[PDB]
Amino acid sequence: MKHGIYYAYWEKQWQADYIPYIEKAAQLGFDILEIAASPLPFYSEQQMKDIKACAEANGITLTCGHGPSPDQNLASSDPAVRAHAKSFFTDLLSRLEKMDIHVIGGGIYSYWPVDYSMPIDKPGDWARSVEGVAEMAKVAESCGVDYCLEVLNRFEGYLLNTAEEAVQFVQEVNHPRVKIMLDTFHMNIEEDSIGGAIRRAGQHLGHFHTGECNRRVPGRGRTPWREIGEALRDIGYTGAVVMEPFVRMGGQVGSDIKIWREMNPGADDAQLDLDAKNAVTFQRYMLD
Amino acid sequence: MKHGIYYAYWEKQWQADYIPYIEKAAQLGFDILEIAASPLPFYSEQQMKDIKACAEANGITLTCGHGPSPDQNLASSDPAVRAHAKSFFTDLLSRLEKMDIHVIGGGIYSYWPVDYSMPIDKPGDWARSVEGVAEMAKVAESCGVDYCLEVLNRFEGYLLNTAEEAVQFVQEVNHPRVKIMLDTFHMNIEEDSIGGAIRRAGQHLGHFHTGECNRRVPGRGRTPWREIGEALRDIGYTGAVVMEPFVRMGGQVGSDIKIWREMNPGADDAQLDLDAKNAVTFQRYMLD
Ligand SMILES: [Mn+2]
Ligand SMILES: [Mn+2]
Repeated sequence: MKHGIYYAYWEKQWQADYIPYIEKAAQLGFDILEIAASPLPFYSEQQMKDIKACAEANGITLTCGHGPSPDQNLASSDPAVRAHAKSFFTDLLSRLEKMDIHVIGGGIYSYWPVDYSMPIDKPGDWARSVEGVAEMAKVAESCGVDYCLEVLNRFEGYLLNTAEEAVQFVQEVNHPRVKIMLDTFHMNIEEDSIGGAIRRAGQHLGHFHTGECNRRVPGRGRTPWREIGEALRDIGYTGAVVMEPFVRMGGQVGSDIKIWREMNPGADDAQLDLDAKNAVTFQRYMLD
Repeated sequence: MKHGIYYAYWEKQWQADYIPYIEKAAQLGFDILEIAASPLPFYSEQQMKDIKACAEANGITLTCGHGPSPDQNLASSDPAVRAHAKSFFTDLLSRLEKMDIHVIGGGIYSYWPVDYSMPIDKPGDWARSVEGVAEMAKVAESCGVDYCLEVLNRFEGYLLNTAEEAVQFVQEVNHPRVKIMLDTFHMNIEEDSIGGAIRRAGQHLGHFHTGECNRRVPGRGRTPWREIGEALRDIGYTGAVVMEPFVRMGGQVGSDIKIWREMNPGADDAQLDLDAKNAVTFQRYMLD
């Protein structure tokens, strides 16, 4: 396995130039830096080659996370949205190829954050989501990207909340590029069993997020790390393990992640960096 | 400790005729039925006497849960709302006294389910909330009612997410009727330590909700029951332990709780009964 970290660990806003964070992951000992997809549609052809070059220069592979906008909801009962959602993802995946990224994961069968001020039709949206993700699988294949559907706690998604639901979903999609993505934070809320969830996913497992129950760095929480590493080894998982910690109050990040308390009472960015350095040292040692 | 179940386990709305559930809780071995507050402002004087007499005839103790509407937000920056909230809780506490109910618990320092569309002002709402709760504490004292502030995960509340926060809040209030209420579902997300959260609440712990990580009945998940029974006994907790399992989709319970799958596929109410009877047997065994 390769071990990574989401960039938003350092940001207070959902937006940054990624090159500084590629360098930062290298100095702190990561193999992967995971980036958000939102700026990629607005990159120059040269801008994509800038980032691909710097990534390769540092020995770091890039992964991609994305929480779709409401305008990007492949499940929507509005035809015009489903058509645009397909527009966005088709263009996104080709730019992922140009940047030489082979993994995209998130609520990319729905939209994040969900708006529950609306009536929910899960069977209707489910069917539409499967059809639309099936179409996007063809594109993902042509660009060489694994299209990993993230299982989410009930407060952030409604279609895929358990690994069991994810299996039935990707089986109906029925395309090798559509894989399951699991997240220890989301798993900690919905799953009957953590090791059991990982084993249900099995060969369908294409991506893995790590984090503690309250989203601290791995090792500062009650996440069953020993059980997790046993289950990933049982299913021969060789993919990426990307820690997605959120410990900083304030900004749209602190507000979209619902951080309403300081998680590290007055600590400099040098404390966070060592916190990450220590966390990925612990992660490798628990899961490898 | 006395052991209870929330009525809404069997019900899809935040209210119902409670008298059959009094009798059902008795039949299934429970000491307590917890009931929703929403219909009680509309009960006749004879109704209140009838349900008090029914609970006594069945050896059932009644507790009350409430998630306040936006018009009952004691932290509100609108003085008209704060005033209606205080009128609402004053009248409710009197009706609880008429019904021989001595516990109210929930997000009764805020409103539930918090819409996060508005900009959240935590330092300001906190200060407003403490003031309103301290004023309700005096009403609580006169009606013989413990006012228990439920600590909630970030997705459902923002003022009180950890027991450490609840301690600071209730010490600011400084009134023995304003107590902390913990819940295994919400602790499972936010707390660094389950046992450490309980020991931290300590003498301030006034009410306790149980439920598995995904809100199954106790014993059908990963809740650290042994660690919880140890910490409750270490701190000398002698209040109620009320399980609040949510296993069915639909109505406003499904919607406020975000129940997006049927937890026990095709389970009749006789099955949910057996599950509750087995769960409270387990709960007494683990916690007493
Ligand atoms: Mn994630
Ligand atoms: Mn509760």
